[PDB]
Amino acid sequence: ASAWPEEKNYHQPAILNSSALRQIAEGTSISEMWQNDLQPLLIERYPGSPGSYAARQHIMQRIQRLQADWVLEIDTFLSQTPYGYRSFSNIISTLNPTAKRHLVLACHYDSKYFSHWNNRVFVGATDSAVPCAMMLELARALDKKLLSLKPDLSLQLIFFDGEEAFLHWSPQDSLYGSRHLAAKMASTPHPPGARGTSQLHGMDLLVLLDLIGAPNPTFPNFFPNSARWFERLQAIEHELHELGLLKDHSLEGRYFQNYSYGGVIQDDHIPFLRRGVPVLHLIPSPFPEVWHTMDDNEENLDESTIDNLNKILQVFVLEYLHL
Ligand SMILES: CCCOc1ccc([C@H]2CNC(=O)N2c2ccc3nc[nH]c3c2)cc1
Ligand SMILES: [Zn+2]
Repeated sequence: ASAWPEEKNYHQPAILNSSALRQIAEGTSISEMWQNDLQPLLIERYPGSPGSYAARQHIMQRIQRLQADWVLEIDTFLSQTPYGYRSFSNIISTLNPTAKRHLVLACHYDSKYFSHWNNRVFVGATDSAVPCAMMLELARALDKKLLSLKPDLSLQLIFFDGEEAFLHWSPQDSLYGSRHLAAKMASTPHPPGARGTSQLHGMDLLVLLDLIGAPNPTFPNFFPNSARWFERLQAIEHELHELGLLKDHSLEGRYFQNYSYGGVIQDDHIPFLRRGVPVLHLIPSPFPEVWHTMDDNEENLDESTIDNLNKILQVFVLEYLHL
């Protein structure tokens, strides 16, 4: 008779009021993040290397520094890769982890393995230090409000290893992080003791971010069972714009677009979604014109965009959590 799983089909947004946003637009400050959240991620960081680890620590410190009561839990494993077994580790960052329901956020901190062509390295700027670093200034910004969390539903933050693939994408050499977890998180009952429900059973919603940081992104509305949460993201945008809180932004050149399209882009939402969770996959289509090049660097980013895309995702969740 598990009622409380049923609670994400229908759950509505706590829509904020005119000058509620007008703070959130000033609670969030991009540069800090860009100096402090971001640039310590812009190093090679494929798995088994030191740039992993280093990426792993800098993420956690910036989830420990916070007043909110995060519990950071690690998921280390070994998993045959085309270079033989190796050691992976998802980050997790749940508020209130016996809370039955979690809005989830997500994004692979690893980064593809690219030969130092022309002596140059691949750091993953759009792909995806921006999502991770987007997923820190949330926390920080919403520190002040998340502290009130100490409708059984909070937040949680994940960070994936080996989304990418060492050599050639495939179902045995891609999304190593997700695949392993989404496994587990279907086997780890939840809350602790629940005899017919698994943590997934509480995963309200998998907002995935990925390939973020370049101008003029284009986010399709991939799914029918998460439109109403896609739409939510357009709306917020619509008016934020018409109030004056965005930066180099035009109605025509909006980000989300309620134009469903061709088809699927498989990413780390998948193993969960191939198990029956709502995703809110936030992946532009077209990708950036740099996607997997030694030009995915920091320059080829756009401040004004992520700043704008920063504001939207913090608002969305607030409304969501009802805070
Ligand atoms: C303009 C760039 C378009 O190129 C594409 C790149 C990736 C994909 C998707 C679609 N199916 C996949 O498996 N893709 C893929 C490949 C590698 C990735 N690394 C991170 N995300 C990836 C997605 C499609 C077009
Ligand atoms: Zn990639």
